[PDB]
Amino acid sequence: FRTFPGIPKWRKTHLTYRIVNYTPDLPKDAVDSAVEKALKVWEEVTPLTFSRLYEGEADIMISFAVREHGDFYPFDGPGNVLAHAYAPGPGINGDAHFDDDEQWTKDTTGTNLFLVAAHEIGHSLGLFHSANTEALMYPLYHSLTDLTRFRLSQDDINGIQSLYGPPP
Ligand SMILES: [Ca+2]
Ligand SMILES: [Ca+2]
Ligand SMILES: [Ca+2]
Ligand SMILES: [Pt+2]
Ligand SMILES: [Zn+2]
Ligand SMILES: [Zn+2]
Repeated sequence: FRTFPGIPKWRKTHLTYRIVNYTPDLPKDAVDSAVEKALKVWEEVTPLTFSRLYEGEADIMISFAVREHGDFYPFDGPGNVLAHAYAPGPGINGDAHFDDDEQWTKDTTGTNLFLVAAHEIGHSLGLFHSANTEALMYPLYHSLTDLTRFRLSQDDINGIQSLYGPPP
């Protein structure tokens, strides 16, 4: 696994998130579920905990955007870059942006929202890309036969625990 340079990490264990807007691709329920599950994957193996905010500024602001959307890194239309997220810190740091020129799915027929969110949240928490191909943090989007037995790899667990420790 890899962390970001200087090992930027959150310096509190309780983090807030907010879902700023919703893709037309999916029911709102399936967006909330995918995000909740992606946060849970990391919560399970650390002492971090998350709560949703419906107004004000949360640590991890989550949104769907296309092309120019408010930062210096425009999205690129269908395929290729699916989403991007910033390392831990104030303001835009921590935030995760999802390219709505992708077709977001609950399953693996388009681009799976849970899997890409779990990966991007890994960045929001301080993990950079892994060299390990089995790792959630490996760069490459991997459709893969069966999301149902999804497991974070030991590599992902090792990286995130190197930052925040194991559950208490
Ligand atoms: Ca933020
Ligand atoms: Ca794209
Ligand atoms: Ca879309
Ligand atoms: Pt915000
Ligand atoms: Zn962005
Ligand atoms: Zn990545």
